[PDB]
Amino acid sequence: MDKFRIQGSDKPLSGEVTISGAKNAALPILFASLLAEEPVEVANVPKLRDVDTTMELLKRLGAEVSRNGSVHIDASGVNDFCAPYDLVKTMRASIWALGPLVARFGKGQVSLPGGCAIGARPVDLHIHGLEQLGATIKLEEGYVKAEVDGRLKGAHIVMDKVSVGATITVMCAATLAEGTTVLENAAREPEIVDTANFLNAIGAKVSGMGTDTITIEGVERLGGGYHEVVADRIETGTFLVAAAVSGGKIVCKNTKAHLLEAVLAKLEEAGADVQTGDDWISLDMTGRELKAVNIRTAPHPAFPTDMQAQFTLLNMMAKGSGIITETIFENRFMHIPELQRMGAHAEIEGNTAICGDTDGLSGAQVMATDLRASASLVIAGCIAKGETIVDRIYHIDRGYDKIEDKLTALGANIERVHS
Ligand SMILES: CC(=O)N[C@H]1[C@@H](OP(=O)(O)OP(=O)(O)OC[C@H]2O[C@@H](n3ccc(=O)[nH]c3=O)[C@H](O)[C@@H]2O)O[C@H](CO)[C@@H](O)[C@@H]1O
Ligand SMILES: *[C@H](C)[C@H](O)P(=O)(O)O
Repeated sequence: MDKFRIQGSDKPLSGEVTISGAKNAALPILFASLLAEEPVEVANVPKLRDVDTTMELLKRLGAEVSRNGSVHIDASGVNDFCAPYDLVKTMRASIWALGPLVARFGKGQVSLPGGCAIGARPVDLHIHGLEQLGATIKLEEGYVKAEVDGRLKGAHIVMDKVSVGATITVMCAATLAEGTTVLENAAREPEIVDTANFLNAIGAKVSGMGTDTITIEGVERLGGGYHEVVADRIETGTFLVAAAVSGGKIVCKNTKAHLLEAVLAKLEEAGADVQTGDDWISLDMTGRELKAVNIRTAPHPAFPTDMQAQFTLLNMMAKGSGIITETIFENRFMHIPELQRMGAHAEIEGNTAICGDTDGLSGAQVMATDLRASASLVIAGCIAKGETIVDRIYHIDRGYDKIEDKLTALGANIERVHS
């Protein structure tokens, strides 16, 4: 059990970071490569334990996989169709294997994900999406088992609710169905756009991505090809917040402002000087007062739930109260009790956190529990007085490529410690 040991400072975090490819685009694209009959190259793939878990599932199902800068997949030989209980419990994104397997091979099993602390996370929309495409699905011994006789069939699918995951499941599966799929009330996240762009690079016909209505005209087989994953907008946001809450200046390279306009506008609302270029974003906080903002999480292009913990920290440190309402995962406030151990002030009322003022943080032992809660704990440790120990940081390594190297380059004192 790795830990982060952090020596806090009042010196601003400043300098440059180079942004990695989006975890949340890399993962679905890797599962979508289960559709592909010829070799695939996915470039700009972050080095994350979820990418490792994905590669290990891909290999288990029969694809030949290897990596470094790119990930290389030869899925021609896929010859197994189960995502085991052990693998799904380590990462629920493995649910994405169900769609391509059933659409390509007419059969697939994926363990049904268990409980998650951040809120109810059912997969009813994924199942119902596949049923509308012609799948027969049953639950048996904790397994979602899907079958179709022959090919899936294009259907008009109106999603009950906006879901990123379920959008990816029906979109990817629709690429191999006979005829046309119209997916209505689709999620508009950039990683949906990136996956659809990847499906097109491999021979699919997906249009409307980035809109509330995606059109997929199915083909018999997908080929292979090349695709460079979009930059991680949430890693981008995270470093920009690091700069803002510490009063520093940072340039995030290999990223793009169009992926996080909501976060950028709020960082300006919070008093930061945000500038952008062709593939960079900079924030300057030097000589500027941090003011609290109100935030309401919602689907893209609104402010992202994946930035909410990071902005709870910002508001906590900023002058003023700041109200954060979570409409996506109504219980994603596990970082708050940990931050309160460091002397942060906030009240939690239902799905609303009201962030107070504090004079400053004070290092303590705190525990990572989910990806973004962790990142906010690491950042707080960098700005607290004294030594913070963040335990169970394997959570962070699921979602960030060597965050401690990138923070070190911005002037942080952070050590990865083993046991
Ligand atoms: C691996 C990955 O890409 N994960 C991201 C993805 O997760 P994920 O794809 O699970 O998130 P969804 O957009 O599907 O979920 C949004 C809401 O819809 C609900 N829901 C979802 C599916 C379903 O079948 N039924 C249902 O009720 C969920 O409980 C949640 O409250 O989008 C989230 C919202 O931006 C991000 O926080 C995650 O980092
Ligand atoms: C729900 C279970 C959370 O996302 P995880 O960090 O446990 O995967």
